[PDB]
Amino acid sequence: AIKPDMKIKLRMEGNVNGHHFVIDGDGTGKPFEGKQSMDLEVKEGGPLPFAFDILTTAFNRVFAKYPDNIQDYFKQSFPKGYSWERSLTFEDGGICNARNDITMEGDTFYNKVRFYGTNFPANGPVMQKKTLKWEPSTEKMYVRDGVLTGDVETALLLEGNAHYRCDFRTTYKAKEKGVKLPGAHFVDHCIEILSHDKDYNKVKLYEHAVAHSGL
Repeated sequence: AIKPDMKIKLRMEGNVNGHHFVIDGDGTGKPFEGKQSMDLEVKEGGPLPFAFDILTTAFNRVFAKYPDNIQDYFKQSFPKGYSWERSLTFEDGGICNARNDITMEGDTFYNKVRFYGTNFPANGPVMQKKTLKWEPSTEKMYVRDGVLTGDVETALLLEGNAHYRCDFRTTYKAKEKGVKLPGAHFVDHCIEILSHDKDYNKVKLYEHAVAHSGL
């Protein structure tokens, strides 16, 4: 069902601290290598009055290198596809809820992303655009009450030698009942903005992910 080379199409609608936006994306990826890259364009609501870095994890764990000895819930979820819901809890009270419904049509993944942020202090690094990047992290994958859950404790690097900490919890659901849940495992991941324009209206985003058993 999943080819070595797949295309990505995206539309995100969202609101952060009452600021509405629409962002489209177009990319490609190698699902078996665990690599994806995409071109994002802000279509409505630009220039965004907050840190683009808070959105970038919302922009598909199908693009993760799974070893033979871990059940790949994401590749086995196609062709019908899967959804996730995610909460982002920042150390200064900032909260985001994001969701993605992922479908496949031929060689293309379609992504319907919704992203809601609130409670970002006006004086903080998100609304003042002081963020520099996400630090690489390990996602803890396990089952909670019959649902595949993933946790991440990570941080944004800020200007001036500081980190801004964020906890992610993500729930994953296949559309097909019957897709067996995997055992617990880890996903190492790195996400980078490769290029941007002045106000992050156009952004090239890269993500690489590798699943492992912690050895």
